[PDB]
Amino acid sequence: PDTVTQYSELYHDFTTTQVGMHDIVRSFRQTMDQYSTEPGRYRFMGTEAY
Amino acid sequence: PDTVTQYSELYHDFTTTQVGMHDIVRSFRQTMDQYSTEPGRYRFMGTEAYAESIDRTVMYYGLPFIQEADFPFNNYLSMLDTVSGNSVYEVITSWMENMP
Repeated sequence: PDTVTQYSELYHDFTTTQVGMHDIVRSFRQTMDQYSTEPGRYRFMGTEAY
Repeated sequence: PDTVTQYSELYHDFTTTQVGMHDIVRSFRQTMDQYSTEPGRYRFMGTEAYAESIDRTVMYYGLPFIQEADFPFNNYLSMLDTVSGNSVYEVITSWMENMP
């Protein structure tokens, strides 16, 4: 374990895509829904997960 | 590892509370919402999740904009084998402070 320093040497089960992460993104969508009630002024939300 | 046979000898990070489990419970709530549109005939949904921390039990209440169980069932007074003034205060206040 003293030589494990590259990011590709671990399985990242505890640092990416945890329980409750999708609910934070859904609360962002509800924040932007208050500015989307006007027709023609819908607010777009896209996520980048590579 | 040939002697690891009791369930309490492992941390169960890959077999309990995975990503997507709360969405299955939310789809059950949407199935019962088609039978709840009549007034006075609302359909109740409760979940039983025991041997659990208090911050994971209150996730079954849901979000202010997503519907889930009406309450998760609370068994923390059933787990008291000896009773006291401090231990009853600890059960009552932890539920009232942690639930939304």
